[PDB]
Amino acid sequence: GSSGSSGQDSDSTAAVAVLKRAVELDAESRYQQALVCYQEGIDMLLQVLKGTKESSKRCVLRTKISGYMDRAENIKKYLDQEKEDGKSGPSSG
Repeated sequence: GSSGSSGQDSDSTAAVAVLKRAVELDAESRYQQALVCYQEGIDMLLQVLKGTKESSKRCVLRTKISGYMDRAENIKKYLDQEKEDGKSGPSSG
């Protein structure tokens, strides 16, 4: 190929991007964003893996998905609590 961000497009691709972006957000402390992103990819990968006979790819994939699921969770689990933690509104929330 050639060093240049122009091409590269596919199904799982979107996941690669979404996933990538997620990481960033995660590093930006924007878990609320890195979460969905992470989920957006996982969901995408899931379908990818589902359609992956490769005994290897599956490993990697399954390793990526899950690897992106744990984080997402930890986040969500932290987001759900961070939500109510808000302790700021008209009444409850």
